[PDB]
Amino acid sequence: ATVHPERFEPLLERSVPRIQPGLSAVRELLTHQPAFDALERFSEDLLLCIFQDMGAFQRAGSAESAATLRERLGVAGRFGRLYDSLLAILEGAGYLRIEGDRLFTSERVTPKKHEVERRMQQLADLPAIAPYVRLLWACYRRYPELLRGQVAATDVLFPQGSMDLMGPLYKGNATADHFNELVIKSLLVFLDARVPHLREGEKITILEVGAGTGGTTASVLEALSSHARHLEYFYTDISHAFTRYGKRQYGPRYPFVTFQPLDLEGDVVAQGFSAERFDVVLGANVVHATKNLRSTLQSIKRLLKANGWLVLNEMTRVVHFLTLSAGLLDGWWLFEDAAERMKWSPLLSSPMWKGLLEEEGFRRVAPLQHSDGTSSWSIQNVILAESDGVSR
Repeated sequence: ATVHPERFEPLLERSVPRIQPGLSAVRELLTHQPAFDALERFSEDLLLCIFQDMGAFQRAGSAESAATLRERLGVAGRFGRLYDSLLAILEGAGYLRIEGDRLFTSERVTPKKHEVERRMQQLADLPAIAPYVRLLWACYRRYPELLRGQVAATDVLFPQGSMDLMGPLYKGNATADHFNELVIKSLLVFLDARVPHLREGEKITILEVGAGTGGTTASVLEALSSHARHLEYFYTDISHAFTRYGKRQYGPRYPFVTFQPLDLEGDVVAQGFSAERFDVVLGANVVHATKNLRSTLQSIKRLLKANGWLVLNEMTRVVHFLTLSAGLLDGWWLFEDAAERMKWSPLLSSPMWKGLLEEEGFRRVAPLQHSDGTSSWSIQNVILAESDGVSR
């Protein structure tokens, strides 16, 4: 075990209240819950429609073998577990009764084709959910191909290589922007606390993991750019291509950024990153894409200074929207530690992230609060955690 020296005092406890959104912001986010509830129900209905388009579950009172059907529909081997999850979504919606391998269509099963297309248009008229509706509809149109593995998921989710569908998901809609802003706020609160105590020429070093094509990184770098003189920011991704394209896009305007590949599942020092180099590690919707979460967290602890922060932006409920979309991608199914995750997912709820990060030796672990009486936002959260400086 490696124990880093403590080079500055713990600062997370007194920072959490400066980041925690107030009631008015929380209420404003919660105005979007009826739309996201309707998105969930729509996903159920859309899913029934996808099976019907493939010649399954067209009528109430019919029985199938799950195992036989999978084979008959042509589901790709790498989608076995997605397929089981899709059956349970139908079961939870009241469309299937499931008894072991036996599937029975219920009375709620009717022809969904026309209904779902009308519902799609209605839900597309709600801005907070519109880009999610758009993405599900694009997947819907090609779903039988997707599920049979006859077309790559990235060709549908990134049409003609573009960000036309994914881009609007990650930013420019209310819920994504709320959380994007909470990450930025966290970083600026950190900087405000530390900058005053820096020695001459000393810098604060932030690592972003899984920066991808940098969609959310753009606004981070702009918010940070006034601290440029005491900041180094590492833009990293498993993909060397993605880091190169990020350098092209952002390097000229933000000379404080270093662009370097990083695979946290490998040996971080072998990859050119030293122990206790980083004041902050940021992971925006990517740290869950790993085979072993505990191990990935320990590598983060190796990279972080003692009392350095991990800042996560994570989806914290296995919503049907994600299962249907993100569930088609390898990163969703990479996990080899199912008992640490929510079922049929790589995701953790806020309480699960809190307990796990504590077990791995973070302190002051703070999933931010988004509750107003009996209502609360559980679909997504920003989670802050302070490293104790111990790494296996």
